[PDB]
Amino acid sequence: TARTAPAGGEVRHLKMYAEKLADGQMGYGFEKGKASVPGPLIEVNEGDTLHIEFTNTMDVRASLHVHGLDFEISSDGTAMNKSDVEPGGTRTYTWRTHKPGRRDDGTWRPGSAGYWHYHDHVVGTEHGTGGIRNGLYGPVIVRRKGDVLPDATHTIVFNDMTINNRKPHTGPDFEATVGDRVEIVMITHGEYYHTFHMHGHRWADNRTGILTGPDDPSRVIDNKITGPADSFGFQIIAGEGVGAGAWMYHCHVQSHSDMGMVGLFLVKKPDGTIPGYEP
Amino acid sequence: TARTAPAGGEVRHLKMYAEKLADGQMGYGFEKGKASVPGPLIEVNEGDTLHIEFTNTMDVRASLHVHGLDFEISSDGTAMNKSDVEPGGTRTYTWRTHKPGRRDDGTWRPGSAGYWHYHDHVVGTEHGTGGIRNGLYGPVIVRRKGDVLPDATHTIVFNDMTINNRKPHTGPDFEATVGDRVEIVMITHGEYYHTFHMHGHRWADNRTGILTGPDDPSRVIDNKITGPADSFGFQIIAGEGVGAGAWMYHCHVQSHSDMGMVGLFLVKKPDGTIPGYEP
Amino acid sequence: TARTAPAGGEVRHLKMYAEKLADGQMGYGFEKGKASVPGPLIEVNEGDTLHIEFTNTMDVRASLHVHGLDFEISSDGTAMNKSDVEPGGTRTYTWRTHKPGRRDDGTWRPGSAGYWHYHDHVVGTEHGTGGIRNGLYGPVIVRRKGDVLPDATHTIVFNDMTINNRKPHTGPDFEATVGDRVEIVMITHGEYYHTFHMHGHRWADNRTGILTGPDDPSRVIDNKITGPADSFGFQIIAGEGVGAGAWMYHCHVQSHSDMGMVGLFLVKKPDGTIPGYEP
Ligand SMILES: [Cu+2]
Ligand SMILES: [Cu+2]
Ligand SMILES: [Cu+2]
Ligand SMILES: [Cu+2]
Ligand SMILES: [Cu+2]
Ligand SMILES: [Cu+2]
Ligand SMILES: [Cu+2]
Ligand SMILES: [Cu+2]
Ligand SMILES: [Cu+2]
Ligand SMILES: [Cu+2]
Ligand SMILES: [Cu+2]
Ligand SMILES: [Cu+2]
Ligand SMILES: [O]
Ligand SMILES: [O]
Ligand SMILES: [O]
Repeated sequence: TARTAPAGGEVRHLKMYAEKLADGQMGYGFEKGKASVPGPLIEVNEGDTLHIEFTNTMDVRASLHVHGLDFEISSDGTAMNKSDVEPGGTRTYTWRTHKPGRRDDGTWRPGSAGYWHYHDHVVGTEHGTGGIRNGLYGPVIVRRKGDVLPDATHTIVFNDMTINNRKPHTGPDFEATVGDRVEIVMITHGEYYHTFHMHGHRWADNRTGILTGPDDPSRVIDNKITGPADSFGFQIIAGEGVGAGAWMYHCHVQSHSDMGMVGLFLVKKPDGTIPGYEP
Repeated sequence: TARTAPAGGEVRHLKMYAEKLADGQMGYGFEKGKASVPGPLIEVNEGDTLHIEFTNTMDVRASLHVHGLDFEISSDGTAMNKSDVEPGGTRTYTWRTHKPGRRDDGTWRPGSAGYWHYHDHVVGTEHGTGGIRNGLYGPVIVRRKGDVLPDATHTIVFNDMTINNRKPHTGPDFEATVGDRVEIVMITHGEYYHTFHMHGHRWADNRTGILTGPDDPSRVIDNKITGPADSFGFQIIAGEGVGAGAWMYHCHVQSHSDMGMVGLFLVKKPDGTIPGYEP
Repeated sequence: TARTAPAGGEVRHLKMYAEKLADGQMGYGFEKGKASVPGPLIEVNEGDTLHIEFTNTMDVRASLHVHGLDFEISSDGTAMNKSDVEPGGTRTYTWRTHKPGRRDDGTWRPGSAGYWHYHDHVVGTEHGTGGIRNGLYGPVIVRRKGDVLPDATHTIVFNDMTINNRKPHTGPDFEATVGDRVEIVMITHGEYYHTFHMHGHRWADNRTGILTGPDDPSRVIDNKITGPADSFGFQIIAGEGVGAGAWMYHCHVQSHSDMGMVGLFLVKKPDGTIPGYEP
C-alpha cells in the first residue's frame, strides 16, 4: 500500500539562484524572487545526475557546496579551487549519485542514499560562516530504490540559536492529520550543539529513521544530539498510538528551549480539531 | 541460564509524588517522604499500560512528562495542554506501550522498548528547567519479550555539572561482584554536552547495549557523547576479562572530571576485596 | 583480492617512552628521541596480548591508560591504583584482547575489535588534563579476523582547538593516489565538542566505517559530532567516484574551521597532479 522510490538515474537539469533578501538575510531559490530559508528541497534517486545552473545575484562572491553526493573538485564550490561564483556570475554545478554494489575486490560500496544538505562555502569567511548565518542552506534527499515515500517532508534547521533563521518563539509550526506519513529532515548549523526532540513520536537512529523488520538493532529514540553540518532524517505516522494534539518539538538544551527554539507539530483530527490547543 | 523478559501487556497501577526536599531540591517517589533524586525506576514490558496516580505536594505547579512511551496529549504533562498539576493536586497519567509489528501497508512499526526517562516540564519555566535542575527526573525501562534481564540496574544522570545532583567528588559509587550482570541507565539533563566513560568495561552502541550475535555491526564503545535529555542503557559483566578493581566511570570532558564528575564501579572478589583499593 | 586480517592471538612485546619535548609538549615513542604527537599507532589482532615496557623519561609522574582493550586494574595507569610511573621509572603494562563468542549462559560476548586510543591519566591532574593537552595520546586498532586492511592509516586528533597539537592553519595534510584504500582513525580530546567532516568522501557510522552488504542499515555520513575521548575510524577509496583533488577535511563548527581546524586530503592522479590546486 505504501509508495516506494523507483530506480535512478535520469539526468536532471535545474536552475538555482542566490539572492540577498530585503531584511539582510540570504537565500537560495529555484526562481528569482522566490528564495527561501531553508532553501528548496532537492530530492533525487540513486544513480541520478543533477546539473544545477547556479546564478549568484548578490554583490559578493558566493557558492553552492553539497554533502554526501558525488561531485568532482570543480564542483565543491570552495574559494581555493575557484569553484565559487563571482557577483552576477553563473556556473553549472554537477552532482552525481550512485547505487550500492560490489567492487572488483569483493568489498561493498556504500551508495549515496541519505539525508544530506547543501550550503554556501564562501560568504563572510572561506567556510561560508556568513552565508550559513544569513540562510544559505537547504536539504537534499537521495532515495534508494525501494525506500518508503512520505505524504509530506518538512525541514527543520537548527542554525545557531534559531530554527530556520526565525525569531525566538515564532515556530515554524507544521500540521498533519492523524495517520499522515510525515518526513522530517533535520539539519544543524553554526556554532552550537543541540538536542532535537519530538513529544509523542519516535524514530530509528539509522539511515531512514525506519526499521525494515525485527532484525534491525538500531536504537529507537525521540531525542538526538547534533552539531554543525550534521544531517539526519526520518518518517513517523502522525499521532500513531497517541492520537491528535499540539505536539511540541524543540531543542532540549534547557536555555535553548527557554529562549525560543520551540515549534509545534499540530496533529489534527479529520475534522481539524486538536485536543488542548486554541489559539 | 540468562533470565529473559516476558510478553506484556498487563494494566499496572502506581502512585507517585513530587516533594520539595529539606535542602531546596525536588524529587519524585513512590511513597510520600521517600522521594529520591533520581526518581524511582519504572520498568514495564512492551504492551503494558501504566496508570500513574500522581500527586503534586509542592507549593508550585509541577508535572510528569515521559519520553518514548505512548500517551495521549492529555498526559504530556505540559502547561499549554493544562496537563500539569496544581499545588496539592492529583492527576492520573496514562502511559501505554506497544510491541513492534507489520502495519496494514506492509511497513514495520517500531515498538516502545528502550531506555527512556521521565521529568518535570513546568517548574521554573514551561520546559521544566527549575524542575530538572532541582532533581525532578527518573529512569524508565521498557523491555521487549526476550530481552536479557540484569542482576541489578543502576541509574547515572549527568545533570549539568553534577552526577545525580550530588556535590562534586562524591560519586555515587556502585558495587558489584566479578561476574554480576550489571545494567546501567544513562541520562543527561541541563545545559551541557558530556561524554560518559567507564574504565575496563565496554558495550554495544545500539538499543540494548548488547550484541545479539556476530551479524550486528554496531560499534563497540566505552565512551559516548550525550546531550540534554539523551538516554541510553546497556548491560556489562562486572570485571569480565579484566578482574576485580576500583573502576572509575566519569565524564571525559577534561574540566568536568577535574571538577568532580567522577564515580567508582567497585568490583569485588567473592571475598569482598578490591586490588589497589582502600579505606 | 582485498587484504584481510588474520586470527590472533600472539604474545607481543614492545618498548614505549614518554618524553618532554624541546617546545614544552610531551609525546610517546617506540624509541627514545623519536617521540611523536600523536603517539605511534598500535595495531593488534583479536586475541593478541601486548606487554608494553613503558619508561617515563620526564621529571613528573606519568602513565599509559588505554580505552577498550582488556587490562587488569594494575594496568589502568591511574594514581589511585599506584599504576602510574615515577620520573625516570619503568613499568610493564599488559593489554589483552579477545574474540567475540557465546557465553556459558547463551548470550553473546562483544570482543575487542575497534578504533581505540591510549593516553596519559596523571600529568597535570589525576585525569591527565596536562598530559593530554601537551600531546600524550595515540591511536590503537584491534582487528577482527576477516577485517579489510588499508593501504595506509592516518590519525586525526582534534585536541582542544587543534589538530594533532599543530598551530592553527598548518594541517596536517595527507597525500593519496585515486583508488588507494585509506584508513582514518579519528580521536577527540580536551574541552570541546567537535564535528569532523571530509569533502568528497563518505563512510558508514558503524564499527569499521564500512558496510558489509545490503543488509546493514547504518547511516552513511560525511559529518560527525565527537567529544573528549571519542574514537571512531573508517576506510575510504581515495577519490572514489569524485576523482583527484585537494579535498578539505575540517571541524565544521564554524568558528573552529575559521580559526584553523582545517587540513587537506590531497588525492593525486598517477602522474602526481591535482586539479585545483596548486603549489
Ligand atoms: Cu567544507
Ligand atoms: Cu539547541
Ligand atoms: Cu519530551
Ligand atoms: Cu558543510
Ligand atoms: Cu518538551
Ligand atoms: Cu561532562
Ligand atoms: Cu579510560
Ligand atoms: Cu524531555
Ligand atoms: Cu579515566
Ligand atoms: Cu571543532
Ligand atoms: Cu562539505
Ligand atoms: Cu580516556
Ligand atoms: O563544508
Ligand atoms: O521534554
Ligand atoms: O580515561
